[PDB]
Amino acid sequence: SGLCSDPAITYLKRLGYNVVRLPREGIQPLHLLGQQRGTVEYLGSLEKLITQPPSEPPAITRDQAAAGINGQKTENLSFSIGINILKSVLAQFGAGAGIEAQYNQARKVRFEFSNVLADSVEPLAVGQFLKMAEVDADNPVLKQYVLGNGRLYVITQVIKSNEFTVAAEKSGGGSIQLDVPEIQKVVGGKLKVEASVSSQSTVTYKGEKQLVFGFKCFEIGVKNGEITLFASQIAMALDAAGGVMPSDSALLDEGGLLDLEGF
Repeated sequence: SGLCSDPAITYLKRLGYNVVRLPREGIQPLHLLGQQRGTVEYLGSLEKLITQPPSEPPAITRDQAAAGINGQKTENLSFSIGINILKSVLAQFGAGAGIEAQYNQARKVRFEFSNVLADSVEPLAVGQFLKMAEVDADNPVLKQYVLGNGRLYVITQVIKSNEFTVAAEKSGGGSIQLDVPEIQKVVGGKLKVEASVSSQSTVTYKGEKQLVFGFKCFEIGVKNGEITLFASQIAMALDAAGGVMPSDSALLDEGGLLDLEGF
């Protein structure tokens, strides 16, 4: 935990998204998160709990444009903060190491979102699927979370992109000349590196994978005698709240960026 305040994070959390410290390809709707003693662990597929489905599963709608998130920018980040983000995002795209050496003149870097897509299930359909399941009485997820000391959440929506844009500045805001051919040689062929038509120092990195950088989830528990999906903040079942609002999804790291274990 800790405080990481940024306009881009604030916007995404207001939409209801957890924002992860480390964007990752493997984060999916209908996957489970286990929370115990602070730490959130990525558990994997909902079928670890629902070993025999009661019905067709909630359909996943894929690749919906998120035009409100597109164009969102972070603050102008001090190098120590911004370069660790750039390094780790490029690593997750499979880039070769060494991007920091190409940005050694940068005092500040700012990120811009583009090409953001959402994959989603309908939370109320997940809630129906959960409450109608016949879970085995000895199922390990049931016993450790639903009837145990952990807290379980199910992911209902992810936001992802295969690209991002970095603007860089020198001290005082001075323009910087970046060696784009060298940057390309550093990250390798799995990335396409291109400067902006209007700014030599603004560079877009495009990979071959979609990295999830935010997700919505809802807590699983027991109410009305059944396994229940809850609105966040009496504990209220999601299907009793009146629609599903941005504020109903659970934010697991309210102050900052969410760490995920299990990868």
